[PDB]
Amino acid sequence: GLKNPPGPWGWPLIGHMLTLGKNPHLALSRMSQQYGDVLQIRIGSTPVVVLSGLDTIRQALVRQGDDFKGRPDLYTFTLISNGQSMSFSPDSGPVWAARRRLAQNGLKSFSIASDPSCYLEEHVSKEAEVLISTLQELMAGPGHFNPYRYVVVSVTNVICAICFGRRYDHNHQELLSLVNLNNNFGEVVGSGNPADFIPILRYLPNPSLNAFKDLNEKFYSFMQKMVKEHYKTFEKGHIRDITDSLIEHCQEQLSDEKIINIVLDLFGAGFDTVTTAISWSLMYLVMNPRVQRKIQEELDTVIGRSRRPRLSDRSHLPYMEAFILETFRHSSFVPFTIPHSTTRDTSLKGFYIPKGRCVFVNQWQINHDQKLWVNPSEFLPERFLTPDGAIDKVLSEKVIIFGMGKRKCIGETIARWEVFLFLAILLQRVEFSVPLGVKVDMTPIYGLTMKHACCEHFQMQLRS
Ligand code: HEM
Ligand SMILES: Cn1ncc(NC(=O)c2nc(-c3c(F)cccc3F)sc2N)c1N1CC[C@@H](N)[C@H](F)CC1
Repeated sequence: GLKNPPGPWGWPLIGHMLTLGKNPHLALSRMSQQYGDVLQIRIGSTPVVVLSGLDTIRQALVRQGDDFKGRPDLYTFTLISNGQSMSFSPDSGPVWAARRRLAQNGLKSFSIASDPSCYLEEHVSKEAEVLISTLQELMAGPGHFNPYRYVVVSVTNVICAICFGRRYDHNHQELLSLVNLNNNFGEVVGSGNPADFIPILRYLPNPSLNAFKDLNEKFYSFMQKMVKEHYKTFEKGHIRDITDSLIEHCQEQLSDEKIINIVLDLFGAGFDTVTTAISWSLMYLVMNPRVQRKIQEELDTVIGRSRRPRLSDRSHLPYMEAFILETFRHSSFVPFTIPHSTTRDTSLKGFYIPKGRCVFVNQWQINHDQKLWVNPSEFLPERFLTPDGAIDKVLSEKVIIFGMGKRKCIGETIARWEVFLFLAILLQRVEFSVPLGVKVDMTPIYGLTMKHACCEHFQMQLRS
């Protein structure tokens, strides 16, 4: 038959906003244990459908994805990339698909293809060596360092080369104001931002929204700066990065602006996400050092100690694909996808969802469903390993964090390689640790990309 999505009772004026609280991915998980995979809330006057459960989500984003491929018109998204973002604008028709395919292409052309030896491979090692040299310096003087300030540059340098052909040192000024001065949570985009549903909070004293409205103007400046320095030195046959790749196309509807700001779409996604991933990894390595050995033990068995890991080795290091798989899962640092929206009156598991309905996708619920994982709160990479030491290719596919369907991540490949290549080169020549007896807050901080309370105590050691 056909029924309306269930849900709990919400306040008439504000809705369930007082129930979501500060960690919606948790609040909405406990709901899904009561109302299931399809449930309905209201934030202010706007109703929202929260999709949970692995198979329920697969049914909507992939099989019926053409019905769920849209984005709601939220206030915060109008501020990103001049309200014309490929990823966040309400545009989802042909105009958008054209921009995605140009994005996937510019990546495959300056990320995967060979360098006249892989593009991504050459860069990651480039900044990995630098990163190591740079961390040694802090062990010399201060003795202790915060791993984030330096990982973010080293990560940013990579995505920044694939896009603008430039690299910046770890103590630059313009870049730390760009990708690090923010040193905040990233929450005004995290699904459930009250300003998107309570119109008044946009005009009231809101510094988080002022630090955010400003950080975007700064980002959109760095784009124009590079687009011009690239058009000042542009050769119609010699393409040097995704930036050049886009310019070349503006010559061949699609405003010149909706094509160029795409390189910003890759750049803002790149540095933010992969950085967090590597940061969390260090936090785990430092917290549970058995995994620090069992991941080194593999690294000294497959390849040696007089060999820098190449990108061809990710296949034959299963314990590391496990650690990656677990760090993605246990943290689930992308707990919600970017909110979706129904493109037409559709149905899911017997429920009616009308056209235009804001929908949340609770990736955090899948990665911590006790129905699937035995002990979801424990960090145990060993849960992905078959009795013969290999990766269980059906459970690794149940770790959801890049999305599904027509809107999934276009840099999943590049994120998985980059996160494995960065980790390999370090730990082979490095023993991260933290002195016993200090506070390390492993608690996550809600946001689009969840972060952690920065830690200034890490100590890198050179191996035997
Ligand atoms: C661990 C790292 C990463 C994670 C967890 C991640 C996750 C995601 C998620 C959950 C979405 C949206 C899902 C949805 O809309 O339903 C997304 C979209 C996107 N991602 Fe990533 N991503 C990562 C790295 C990257 C990288 C390295 C790039 C590019 C260099 C990238 C580029 C994009 C873009 C352009 C979109 C927009 C999707 C669209 O507009 O259709 N991501 N990513
Ligand atoms: C392409 N692109 N250009 C600009 C962005 N935005 C930011 O980096 C960003 N800064 C944020 C922030 C902050 F730094 C400090 C204080 C408060 C804040 F709110 S919140 C957010 N989203 C993006 N993406 C985001 C990452 C990825 N996961 C997406 F899926 C796709 C693209």
